[PDB]
Amino acid sequence: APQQINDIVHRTITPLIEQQKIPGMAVAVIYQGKPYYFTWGYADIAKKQPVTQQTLFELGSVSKTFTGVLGGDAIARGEIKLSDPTTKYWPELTAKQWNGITLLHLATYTAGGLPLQVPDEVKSSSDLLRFYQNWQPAWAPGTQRLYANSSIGLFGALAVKPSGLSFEQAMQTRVFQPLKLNHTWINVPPAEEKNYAWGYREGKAVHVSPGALDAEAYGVKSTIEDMARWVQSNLKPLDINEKTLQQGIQLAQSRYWQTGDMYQGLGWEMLDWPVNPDSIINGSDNKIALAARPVKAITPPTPAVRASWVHKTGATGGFGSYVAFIPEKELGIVMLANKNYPNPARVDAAWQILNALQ
Ligand SMILES: *[B]([O])([O])[C]([N]C(=O)[C]C1=[C][C]=[C]S1)C1=[C]C(/[C]=[C]/C([O])=O)=[C][C]=[C]1
Repeated sequence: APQQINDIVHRTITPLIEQQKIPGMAVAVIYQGKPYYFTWGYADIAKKQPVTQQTLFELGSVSKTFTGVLGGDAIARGEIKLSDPTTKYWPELTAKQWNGITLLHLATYTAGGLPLQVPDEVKSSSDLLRFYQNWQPAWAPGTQRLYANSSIGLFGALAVKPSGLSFEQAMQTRVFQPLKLNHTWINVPPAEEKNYAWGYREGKAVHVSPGALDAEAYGVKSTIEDMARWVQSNLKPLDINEKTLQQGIQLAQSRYWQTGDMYQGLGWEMLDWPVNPDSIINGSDNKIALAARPVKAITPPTPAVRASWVHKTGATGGFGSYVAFIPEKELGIVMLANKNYPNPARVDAAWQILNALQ
């Protein structure tokens, strides 16, 4: 790496790892569209396995960006429309609260207060149907944003229905394979387990548990190298040769709703660049990020704005991840850690690094 990149990264991350007690971390900086990698510490404390460029981390909700792009690709293929009623793809959702709830609302957390988590007791396809049938919206559709796995999770399940493929196969075939994300997995194969970091929660080694709509909302595992490649693909979709995929990436960065100075895309969230660091830093904090907030519709949605800080935080019980990029500066960052540490600390470090290089 250029010594400038080396120095800001180390000067920023070293203190972060110390303060937050992070066992292991990988960082990629995308600078003028070239990746630079950094790693520290342990993928597996017990077995003394270091973090490397090949280590798999749980992305947690950064997975929503893949779901949003896969959904965008389905739109581009003419398979679904964001204006379609939810019931078009799940006619068994007959409870009348679903009248007027579209794929758009599901994708963008504006259905009317779908819950943050799908309950644990929901397992089968029939459990899930009952869950959404019984759900009572707090609000009319398209009025309030409440970040929710059960909202975008369902968008992901329904978006792949016309394709005939499982969500995993659609993702593999239409997103991972075309982008050469060859070490990115919904289900980690046995052959790759050697590279799968442990998460650490209270110093216990943990991996994410199976859950309804897990793949769609929080179930991708990836390497810093693949995640650098994901960032490059989203920074410059016009370099992508697969037409519907290029378009899908563009659709996931359109601005559908605004709350405060934040705009909701499909999985990605966006602010105008230059951003006020306090606005993203404090904004990443969980009970701003996870709070009920009125939304203003963007009618019609603004296509991907190049001068944006585009980002997503993600967590599992044992991992904390963050991705942020600025299309107009060909600049981006990925931070993957096997501890779930506070979001503001993530955005703060990312901001310090990208501002220095911008
Ligand atoms: B995201 O990342 O946003 C998501 N994820 C999930 O769900 C996964 C998991 C499992 C276990 C735990 S997590 C979410 C997250 C949250 C939170 C976080 C913290 O706390 O950190 C919530 C919701 C969703």
